[PDB]
Amino acid sequence: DTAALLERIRSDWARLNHPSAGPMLTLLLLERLHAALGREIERTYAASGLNAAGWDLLLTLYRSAPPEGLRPTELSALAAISGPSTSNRIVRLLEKGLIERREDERDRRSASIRLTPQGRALVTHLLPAHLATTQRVLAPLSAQEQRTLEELAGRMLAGLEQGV
Amino acid sequence: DTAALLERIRSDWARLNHPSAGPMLTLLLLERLHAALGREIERTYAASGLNAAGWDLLLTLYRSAPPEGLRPTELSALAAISGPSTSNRIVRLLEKGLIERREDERDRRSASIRLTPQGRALVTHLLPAHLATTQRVLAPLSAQEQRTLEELAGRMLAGLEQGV
Ligand SMILES: O=c1[nH]c(=O)c2[nH]c(=O)[nH]c2[nH]1
Ligand SMILES: O=c1[nH]c(=O)c2[nH]c(=O)[nH]c2[nH]1
Ligand SMILES: [Cl-]
Ligand SMILES: [Cl-]
Repeated sequence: DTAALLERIRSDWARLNHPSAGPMLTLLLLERLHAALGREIERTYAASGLNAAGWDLLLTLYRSAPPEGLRPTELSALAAISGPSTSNRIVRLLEKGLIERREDERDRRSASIRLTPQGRALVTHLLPAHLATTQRVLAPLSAQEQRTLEELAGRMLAGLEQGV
Repeated sequence: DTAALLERIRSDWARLNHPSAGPMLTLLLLERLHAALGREIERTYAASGLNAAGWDLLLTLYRSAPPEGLRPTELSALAAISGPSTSNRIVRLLEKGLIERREDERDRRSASIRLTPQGRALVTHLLPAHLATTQRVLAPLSAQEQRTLEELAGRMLAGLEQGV
């Protein structure tokens, strides 16, 4: 695609006025930014048989798990992606031998999840290209445009993170 | 969730330095912003039996279809969402009687898609609450923070929209 047709869509909206179209354009862009980021990011881990939910989970453990693991609760909390893509992510990666349980359904209610030796090797091997992609993708803004986006994104998510 | 644990994740990353964590935080936020927006937006159309792919398609036609329809090509191009969620969106909404074909596989290669009378009624009825949500969700930034986000988002998507 181009952003050649942003002006088409802006005027399409404008025909709906029998009071500006920036909100609907802004979200359009974000949707599309999201998709685009998706494609760019999956380049790192696709060769390796993972969807994004899988990778995200692994990487959460890598950066944020103490040695005994995270409960899926606090996993949820520290991960990037928590939707319905995350339905079968745990049970999938258990199959793959990338994560393990720690105390199944015995003495302590629900179990805690950590990286297996191969899980860890994977992430470490991908990590550099993952940060590469992460850096590259943001490279078209200057830093501090990067930090200003950081702020604004934060701020909206903030205002959203309270329920009706 | 809170953005209470942004600082946890920032320090988790920082432990990976045996050169800042803003890029990975920024994308984290966007993922999460995306999910959050998703939940907020679906409030308009869920009662009405539509996923987001369905709604997005309908709304594209509503704002951007000429009276004879869009070819799925230029549909793709003007819509917000083009991923694998869009796999069975057309064929679903055809079932539902919300969109129609115009000349099937006769004289002119591929067919063109438009809103049915009920399709249109739906959108018109939802539209106000859809723009409401669109406005509300952005309300925590001032305008011109809204336009600065518009720019930055545009700019990144731009830099991304060229292939390797
Ligand atoms: O992800 C989105 N879905 C939509 O249906 C929509 N509509 C809109 O104006 N912006 C967006 N963004
Ligand atoms: O959507 C994302 N997925 C990730 O796996 C990831 N990793 C990251 O640092 N930011 C993001 N964003
Ligand atoms: Cl739209
Ligand atoms: Cl991450």
